Amino acid sequence: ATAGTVTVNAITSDDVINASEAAGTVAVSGTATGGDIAEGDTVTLEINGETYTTTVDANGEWSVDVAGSDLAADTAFDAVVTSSDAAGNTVDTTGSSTHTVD
Ligand SMILES: [Ca+2]
Ligand SMILES: [Ca+2]
Ligand SMILES: [Ca+2]
Ligand SMILES: [Ca+2]
Ligand SMILES: [Ca+2]
Ligand SMILES: [Ca+2]
Ligand SMILES: [Ca+2]
Repeated sequence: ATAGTVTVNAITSDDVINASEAAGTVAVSGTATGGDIAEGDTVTLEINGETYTTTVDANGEWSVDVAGSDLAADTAFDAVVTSSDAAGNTVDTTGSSTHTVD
């Protein structure tokens, strides 16, 4: 199974968590394409110790709702996509993210 490419978009529009954003939910999004990445593959983010999970959509994108407070506590994390090939061999693809907190 071949790793693709995973990217994480800016954490909110300016890549900064402010006090309002920390108080609520924030959608963390990104892409997952290439290699053996497919729709339905799991996307795992560990943020401030909490594991957040979604799946890759039909267009190579993903989004997961995260506690803003977790993002205010943890300024760097990976998104890890687990994929399989046609024989069931598995592979993880990792993309990294950083942000700041106001
Ligand atoms: Ca912001
Ligand atoms: Ca944990
Ligand atoms: Ca971290
Ligand atoms: Ca597959
Ligand atoms: Ca960033
Ligand atoms: Ca500040
Ligand atoms: Ca400020």
